[PDB]
Amino acid sequence: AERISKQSTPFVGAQIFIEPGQTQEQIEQWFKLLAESNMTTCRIRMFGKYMKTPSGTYDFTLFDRAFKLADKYHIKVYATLFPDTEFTDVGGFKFPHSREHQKEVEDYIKNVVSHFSQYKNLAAWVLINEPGTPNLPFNEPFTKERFSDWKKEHNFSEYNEKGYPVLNFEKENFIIDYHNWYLNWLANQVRLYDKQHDLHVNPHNVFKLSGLYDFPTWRTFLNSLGGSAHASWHFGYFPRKAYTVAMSANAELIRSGAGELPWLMTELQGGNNLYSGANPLCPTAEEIIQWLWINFATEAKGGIFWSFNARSTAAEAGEWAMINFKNKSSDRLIAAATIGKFITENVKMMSNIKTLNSGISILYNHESMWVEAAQTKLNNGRSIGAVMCSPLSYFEALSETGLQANFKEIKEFDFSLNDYTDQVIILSHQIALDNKVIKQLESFVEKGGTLIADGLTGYYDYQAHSTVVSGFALENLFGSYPIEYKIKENLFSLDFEKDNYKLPAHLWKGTIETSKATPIMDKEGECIACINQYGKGKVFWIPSPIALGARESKDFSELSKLTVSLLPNKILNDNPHFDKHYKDVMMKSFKSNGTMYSLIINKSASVQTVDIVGGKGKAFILFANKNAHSTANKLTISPEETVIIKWK
Amino acid sequence: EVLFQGPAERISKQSTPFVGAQIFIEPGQTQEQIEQWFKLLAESNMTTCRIRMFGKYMKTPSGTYDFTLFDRAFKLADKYHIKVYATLFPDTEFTDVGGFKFPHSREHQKEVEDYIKNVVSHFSQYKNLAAWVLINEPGTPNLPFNEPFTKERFSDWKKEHNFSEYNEKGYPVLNFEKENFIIDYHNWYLNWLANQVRLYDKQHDLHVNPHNVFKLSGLYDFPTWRTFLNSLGGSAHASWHFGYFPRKAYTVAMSANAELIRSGAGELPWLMTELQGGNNLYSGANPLCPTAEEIIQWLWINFATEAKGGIFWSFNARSTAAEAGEWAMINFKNKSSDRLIAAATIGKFITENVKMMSNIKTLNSGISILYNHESMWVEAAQTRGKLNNGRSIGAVMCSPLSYFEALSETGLQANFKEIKEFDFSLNDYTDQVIILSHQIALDNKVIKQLESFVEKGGTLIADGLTGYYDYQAHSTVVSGFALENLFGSYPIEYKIKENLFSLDFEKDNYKLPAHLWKGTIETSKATPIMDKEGECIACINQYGKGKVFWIPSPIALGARESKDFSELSKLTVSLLPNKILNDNPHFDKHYKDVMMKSFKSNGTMYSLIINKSASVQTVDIVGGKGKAFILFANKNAHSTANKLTISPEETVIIKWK
Amino acid sequence: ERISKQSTPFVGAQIFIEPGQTQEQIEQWFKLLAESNMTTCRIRMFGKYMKTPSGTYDFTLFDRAFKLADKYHIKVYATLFPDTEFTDVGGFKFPHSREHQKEVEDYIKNVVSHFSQYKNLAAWVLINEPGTPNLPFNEPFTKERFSDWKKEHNFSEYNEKGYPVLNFEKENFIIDYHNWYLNWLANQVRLYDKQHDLHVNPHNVFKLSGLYDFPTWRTFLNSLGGSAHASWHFGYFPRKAYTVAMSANAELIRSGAGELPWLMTELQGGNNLYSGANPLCPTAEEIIQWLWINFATEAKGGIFWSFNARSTAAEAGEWAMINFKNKSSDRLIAAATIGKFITENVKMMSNIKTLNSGISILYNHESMWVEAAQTRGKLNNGRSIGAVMCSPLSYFEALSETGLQANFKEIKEFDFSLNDYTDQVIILSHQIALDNKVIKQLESFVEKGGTLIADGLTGYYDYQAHSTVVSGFALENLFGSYPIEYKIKENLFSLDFEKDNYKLPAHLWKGTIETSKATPIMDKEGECIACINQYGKGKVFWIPSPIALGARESKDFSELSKLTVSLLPNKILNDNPHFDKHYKDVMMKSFKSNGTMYSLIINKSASVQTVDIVGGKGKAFILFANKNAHSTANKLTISPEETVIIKWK
Ligand SMILES: *[C@H]1O[C@H](CO)[C@@H](O)[C@H](O)[C@@H]1F
Ligand SMILES: *[C@H]1O[C@H](CO)[C@@H](O)[C@H](O)[C@@H]1F
Ligand SMILES: *[C@H]1O[C@H](CO)[C@@H](O)[C@H](O)[C@@H]1F
Ligand SMILES: [Cl-]
Ligand SMILES: [Cl-]
Ligand SMILES: [Cl-]
Repeated sequence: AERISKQSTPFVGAQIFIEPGQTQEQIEQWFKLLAESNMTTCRIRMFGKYMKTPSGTYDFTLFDRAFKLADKYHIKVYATLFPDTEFTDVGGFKFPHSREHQKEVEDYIKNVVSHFSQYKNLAAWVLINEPGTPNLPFNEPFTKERFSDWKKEHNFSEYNEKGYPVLNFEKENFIIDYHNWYLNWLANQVRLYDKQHDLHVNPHNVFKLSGLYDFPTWRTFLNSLGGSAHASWHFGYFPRKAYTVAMSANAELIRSGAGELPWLMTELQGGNNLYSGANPLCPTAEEIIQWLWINFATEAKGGIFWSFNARSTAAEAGEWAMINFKNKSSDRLIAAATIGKFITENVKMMSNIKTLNSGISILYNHESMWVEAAQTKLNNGRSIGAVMCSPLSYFEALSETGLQANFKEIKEFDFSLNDYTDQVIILSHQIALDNKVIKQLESFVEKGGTLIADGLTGYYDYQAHSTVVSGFALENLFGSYPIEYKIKENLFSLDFEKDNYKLPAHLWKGTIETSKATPIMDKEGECIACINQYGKGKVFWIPSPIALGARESKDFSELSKLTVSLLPNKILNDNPHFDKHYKDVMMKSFKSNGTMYSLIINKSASVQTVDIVGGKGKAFILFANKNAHSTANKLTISPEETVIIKWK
Repeated sequence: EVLFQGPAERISKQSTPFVGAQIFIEPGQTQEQIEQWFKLLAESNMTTCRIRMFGKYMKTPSGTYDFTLFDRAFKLADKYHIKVYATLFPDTEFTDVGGFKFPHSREHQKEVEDYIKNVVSHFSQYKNLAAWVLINEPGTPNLPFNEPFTKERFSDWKKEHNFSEYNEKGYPVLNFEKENFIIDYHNWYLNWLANQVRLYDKQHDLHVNPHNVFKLSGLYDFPTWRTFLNSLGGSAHASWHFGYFPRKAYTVAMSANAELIRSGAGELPWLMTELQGGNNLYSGANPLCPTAEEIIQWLWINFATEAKGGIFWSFNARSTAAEAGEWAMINFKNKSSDRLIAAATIGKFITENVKMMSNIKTLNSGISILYNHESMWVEAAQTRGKLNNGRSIGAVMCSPLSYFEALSETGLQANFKEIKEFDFSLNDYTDQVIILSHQIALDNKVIKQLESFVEKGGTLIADGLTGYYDYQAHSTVVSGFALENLFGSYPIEYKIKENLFSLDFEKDNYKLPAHLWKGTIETSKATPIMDKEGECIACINQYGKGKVFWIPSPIALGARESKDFSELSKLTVSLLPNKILNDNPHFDKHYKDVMMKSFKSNGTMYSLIINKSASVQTVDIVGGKGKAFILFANKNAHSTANKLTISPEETVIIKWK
Repeated sequence: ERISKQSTPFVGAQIFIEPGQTQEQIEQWFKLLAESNMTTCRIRMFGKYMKTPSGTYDFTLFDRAFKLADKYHIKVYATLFPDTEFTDVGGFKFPHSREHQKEVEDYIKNVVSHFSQYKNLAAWVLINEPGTPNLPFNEPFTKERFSDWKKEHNFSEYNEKGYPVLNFEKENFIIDYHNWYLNWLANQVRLYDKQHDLHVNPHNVFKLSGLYDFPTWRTFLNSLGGSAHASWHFGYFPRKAYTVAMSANAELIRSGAGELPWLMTELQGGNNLYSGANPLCPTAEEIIQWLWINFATEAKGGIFWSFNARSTAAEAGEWAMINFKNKSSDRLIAAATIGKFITENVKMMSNIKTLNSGISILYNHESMWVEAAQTRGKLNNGRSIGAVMCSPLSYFEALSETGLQANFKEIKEFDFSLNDYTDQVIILSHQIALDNKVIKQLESFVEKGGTLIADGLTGYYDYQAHSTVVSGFALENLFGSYPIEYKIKENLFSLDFEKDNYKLPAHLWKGTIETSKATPIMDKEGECIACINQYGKGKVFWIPSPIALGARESKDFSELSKLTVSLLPNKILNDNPHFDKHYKDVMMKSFKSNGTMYSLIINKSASVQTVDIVGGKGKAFILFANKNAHSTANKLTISPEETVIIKWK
């Protein structure tokens, strides 16, 4: 069996939804049209409920029929392990209920994997669909016992080294280790019966659930990392006109989690919300093309849509499907097919995509989210999600300048190199940093790194103890000390001395006293920011939330201008970007075998002319779904259009 | 039925209608206050009261019953020739405003048995007793599945009912065990109360007042209730039950609430047991003090819809805690508010026109707006309990209510019926119309009935997600569309849009407001209708002698969300059989915030007209026969030919000569 | 020294002591506190930070703080605060169990025996922020105490006349349980220390006043405290009226205190980051406003929470008057100007007495209890919890914008036993519950010359939620009239009087009446909406529409001000300094010290205002002004956010 690699040819595919009641004729209609739509791959939920007989023995007939029809039309299968559960459980249970239930799951895996491993068209086991839940069942006897056990193996003091009170976040650290444990245990159960096939898993709702996910530990037992990125469930932090930015960030976040492993998007929205979804929609054809290009330009090795055909009963009946109710192509499948086709006509290019790293990394950490949950309310600086919305705003501001940026958990960043010249780290409202990471940040800047920090970055440590109160742990690196935070309106202006910038800011104004660092003053004569030279590199610190400020004002233009002014000149010379900020336009570049490309998407209401500067060579338009044209390096791109430029 | 009836009134479809009010009896009241109430009730041309027979105010420490407090009230009613609707109301907490809806326990069921034995044995002996109300406001949004009696009755119910997790074809299903149990449990307890009363009194009418009917209709099997009731009641409180409407459309609300009870009643007569008589202070969801104009509107709408009475809550007020000095028609000196003076003008009109008011029959246009329990049950499962709109609880009722409103503003009667209350057994349905507006659940059995109805000449109008699911929440739209035969077409996609969008038709530049979802179809036998974008959005199928119009976008919820039913009125009129518009009086065109409904009495035709607009309106009435003569008008309306000039808030009855 | 109504007032602040802090940091705090003209601190005596594994007490951490306070001549309010979870910010309000009650006995014995020995100890705070909306009826100690309470109290389900009743067992138990536990704490302290003042700080008083029997508390306290935090307690007001809020909060505690002196134990000293319901950072201008409003209302001190901040979790680096380098914020520099003014005017500031206009705005527990039962717990407005307090607070605001003092009292804190009430005024604004006993006291008050103003649903119910309006109006005698109807209307409507003199905003309900002895007042629509009754030497004005809630909802108190002034005895307007007319967002309140009269004026508007002060005697001289106010004759020109003290010569 073919193992996936960073050189595999990317695929477009879709969920094939198998339940009892379906006829051989309907199932074949689906696989035939899937193959005709230039799709290579399906995913199939291996429902234990539809394989278990009254007596307890397994009947594989319903799924044999589907696997055999996939094989006939040369379609390879991602098979999701999905034990018996309530019919009304849409997404599946995330952990065993009990020791008795764990044994039902052991028996389920033995039966399913032993049988279905024999099909030559099996491409992967999905160990579990959508691992992680906001609310873990601490009520249930299995989780209660595993948390009790976990606490006895971990010693915690109620005070720190200096004698101050601390929080230890026993619950949050247990939850990380419990996810690590059960996914590793599922991988091991599969490996008892099949060592030949790729192990995959699709983390979801990542801008809220990232605090459950230790992606570096997962790399030890996975072959590839998946994701669900549903416009209707996961992008609540954005308007629809910025789902481009949402999909870009979601992709960057999984890519970072994947590390040395290849990644793909296991779940994209293929169809209409009727009664389902939190932010319901029907993706436009234009949106299908945007989502596929953003994923592939971000190194994705596939895009699987949920779903090809629809469920028939209760939750989500006749929703999410790419085919209409006569089993023919919606404009969404016609659009997905144009991308399948582009791939088979440009195999060498699409098989070898590497993101063009600007060298900008936007870092988030679990501990900032844990501390925020303890200090806060659901809306905003004083609510759950500011610690993610803040980095997402820098991310958006850089997208509207046409620059790539990574989006990583801080443990996924490599702090071991000897040189970080022309590398940039943005810590936007990462309210919790400990001594160990401050040393890594000290090392990074010393060796040439640029560090940009805003909002309440470093206010607390990993124990929710504030060094701002006891003795500021970042005084050395920042070359300055915080004085006050004063709360203001939801939205206020930081007006810099000599009219250099008027910056939107959210909720709190910070004042500092500089020691080694160069002060920056506002028109009111207060010190609001500084630049510290620290070894070969530099630090820009502005302890007002200017990122949440741009988000709340719905204008990222001033955050874009400031951030560009702080970037090493090498980033702007070597990477294609926009001559200035463009509201609701995105660009992201990539390489394949030494050739550079640029993805451009216009999400504005009007035709835009973007001046692309930096990079090398003449823009040739390789892909454009609404007849964009270029004069020199000025691209004229229509609303909702996706453009790939090949630089010659 | 006549030896068993003896001297007691059997109410009938020929009974003389009454106006009446709740007389609120609690300890502390004096003989002088109680008499003041009954005296003024009689002087206000009211013939009837209702009295909550509080077990709490009759039970003694020892357990024996003391009837003194209620004897005093019944005797004073009899003195002023006032007949009593007596509500069975066992002992409960003082703070329990509406009363418990089911027994708590087997022990509690026996307290209720003993309560009924004592109260009915005693009070059946008064000659002025007109009716037993078996229970006040049967049904609750939230049933007590916690309590041991309900838990045991649901357990028992499930053991007597076998359900498969799959249908005939092999597909997964929901069975709605909870919802079907709740129907059968209401049927059971009301029937059991009726049987307890019948052990001791076979002479008097059994009555019950279902409430909040636009939300609670999925608890109510009215056809089964007919087996043990003599009349069907209702509560229709402007402050509790009309949340789906603004105040200026409480006319439409009261009209639909009346049509809904009338349909439930079938061969039984009905009356409105509970109307709002007075002011909300701290109580009510949408608080108000009814205007005099509103009291007259509500009474005429009910009588014109075959009601045999209107009982106001309340004549006098409660004195302590919940609703103290609220709801009363008398002021705090025990004299007439403008609300009682208004109610009295209607009592008087009745006693001066007895033959006419005793024989009212609604003039059926032949238009029937049908709802079903199962559409409400499936909606509750799909929306998972959101509360605002297509994607929330109540779209399945608001959609039919929009058609109903649009027909009211055209001056046409329409029935409002649960699908099981419609008669599908006739051989001819020429010039009959069925509207299925967003009835999202239809099974095979009912599709056959609809096929039969259209075949034999019926017109079927369907919009929104009608027929998307079956009674098991399985969607035939996905597996094989069960309505393909009747509609002569198949659905293609639903695409969600804004809260409010426009359906722009290919021809005549013509525009429908629509809510939430755009539906597209492929026609086989039916004639397609296309939009400007070249997609098929509606069709007309000729099926036997009758026709089907299908438009799977919600155009009814579309009119409701846009607060304009003018285009829904014009479209619906254009689909109607010509016979309906020739034989029934209606408006020459749509009139915003005006309502008309016609009725007959012994071969003479009448029309009720109410202006809820801000300005004097001149309505041209066409259809029917003869000269409009103004029989009733509370603000000096005049008519030149068939053009009525009617003032804001005015109620007019026209007699056709 | 024991506190008295002649004690010199102090400015002070919480000193927050927890493990981890160094001797050098603690000293920096006390040194700067002394340099900021502050004489006093409060210290939470955390049981958690004194208990050893073995169970014995180690006093080291607090010895260090007490000794450093003594070095800088700073006296200590010591809050009893037994062992509790680190995450419990405000502390438990009652013992969890009989076993827990014994841990608290042992805690008090150890802490009081030890710390009573320091010469700089000024007071024991028996418990921080007594009172909780929701009591732990779950927990075995409270369950047993409520069971016991019910067995000692017999209630009938009916009244004397035979009518059903509510008895409010829960609400009356809660009063008696607060009385009991605070008295029990006072007695435990007195086993070991009879030499030091006992203090307690009630909080969120506009919501929690129904938990507080202040007259009973006087029996065992030496002084009454209060928390009045802008970020937690002033939800019924916008920020531009926190002046009015602090004024009413002060009047409410002063009234509770009676013959006892009072002080504000907890004021907001600093910034909300993640904490607070209505978050802010007090301006320097706001610090000065709050201190002057409290002292002008007889406060003997203002203690800010906090001098220095907590370091971990809840409120870490929040609330502090010092910045993160341990130097003065503009808030501490402002507080210091007031400490300094005191030490330079000791005779004046030591003897402040409020100048009683004679206007008393009365609220009662029972109106709040009945409202909670009738609204069934809606939270927005006449049909929601808080109307019974918002209504009196609106009269209070309207009188503030006229420059008149008013008392704000629970009805049991008003003295009904005098023989003369000439030129005294009582306002009952939407006090929906009055019993026969209090109606007799009101009858007596008016007979003997009192003016009674009543609006909204005053007297609609009795203390058992029985409505005499329905059964036989208990206020017919005093009002000389009977209610006819209440009709619900819009949120906001206009009562337009027959005479073209008053158009009054009104909320929710229109009341109509029939007059017998009283003189009717008609509206343009011909309905009787109000009356004046002459009753003995005094008068009653009744208008049963809510005109106070009406002003609040319309954000205009100008018409309520003009009407109320027109009803006042001439003597109040001649003897008390007030404004020539209503001024939106300006407040004045006068006070005396040893026969000299003063006036506090605060401008909360966006612009310079010129207020004509009339009434009183003599020449306005500016004694205090933080933004160069001037007066020409009796016309004060006062800048936005400015606080002015006038000395009348
Ligand atoms: C991902 O999301 C889709 C859309 O709700 C689900 O149907 C699948 O179960 C999976 F959970
Ligand atoms: C109908 O509604 C009235 C008015 O609220 C209630 O008071 C009665 O109990 C009856 F339920
Ligand atoms: C008064 O207020 C402060 C601020 O929230 C609290 O920290 C203290 O515990 C006291 F409750
Ligand atoms: Cl799956
Ligand atoms: Cl009743
Ligand atoms: Cl304290």
